[PDB]
Amino acid sequence: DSLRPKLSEEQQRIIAILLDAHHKTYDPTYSDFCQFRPPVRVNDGGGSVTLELSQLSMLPHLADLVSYSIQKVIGFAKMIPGFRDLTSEDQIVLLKSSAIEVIMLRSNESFTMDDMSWTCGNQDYKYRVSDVTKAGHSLELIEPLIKFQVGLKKLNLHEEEHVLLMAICIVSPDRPGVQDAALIEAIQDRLSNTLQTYIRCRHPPPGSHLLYAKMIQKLADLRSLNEEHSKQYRCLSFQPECSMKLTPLVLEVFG
Ligand SMILES: C=C1/C(=C\C=C2/CCC[C@@]3(C)[C@H]2CC[C@@H]3[C@]2(C)C[C@@H](CC(C)(C)O)CO2)C[C@@H](O)[C@H](C)[C@@H]1O
Repeated sequence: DSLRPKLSEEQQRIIAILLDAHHKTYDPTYSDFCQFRPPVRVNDGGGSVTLELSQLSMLPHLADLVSYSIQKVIGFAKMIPGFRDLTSEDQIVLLKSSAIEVIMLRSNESFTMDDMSWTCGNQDYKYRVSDVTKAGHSLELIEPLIKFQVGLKKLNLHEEEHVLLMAICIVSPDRPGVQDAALIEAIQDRLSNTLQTYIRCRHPPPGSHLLYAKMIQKLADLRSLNEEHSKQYRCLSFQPECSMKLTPLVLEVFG
């Protein structure tokens, strides 16, 4: 019974623009990673919080990785159709509130269920839950983060759906501090309608079944991950000399 309206010329353009934006801001070879401060993995088989906080051995590298990724997300956001129609103030509120969520989403591309790691090259740039531990985070973040990565993998999103989801995540009218919620909602609705239309006319069954609702649930999951990351970052920040292991951009976004 369900009607399948064709994607409009505008919706086709929105998709092409977002794919282009992603291809310009996500290097699938991870070739810049050697420029970051090097990863260091202390011996921590026991998962000692005292040792993890004393050394924060993976923090400089992972902070550089996250900081780089925030820069890329800023570039991607600026190409979202309608984003530049927002005031600078609203653009910045949206970027700061969504950055960690878009990082977790976009990282799904390097995540692999082969061994449950983010595989970004040789051994040095293969990231596991134990690396997150070594950057001062705990199971309350790691467990739901891995569950999220696998759940998102198993949706088998088309790249079109993946880039639309990132855009929808960023252009959210319910973020604290937004001024023009109605304009943000209009931009988001244009994206959401594109996604709903795309799924209904371009995604074959049975993977298409209730797919939009599943994607919306992943956005809710990301809000929870954001809250948990924030709580843990706050405590990480209490570690003397932590700021030198971060970056000015990371300090601003999470502090
Ligand atoms: C960040 C990305 C990539 C991987 C993401 C990972 C692997 C390492 C640990 C990360 C960065 C995780 C996503 C979230 C997770 C995190 C929980 C955030 C960091 C939080 C911080 C220490 C800054 O508070 C520590 O580890 C590689 C690649 O997919 C992209 C460059 C993507 O943007």
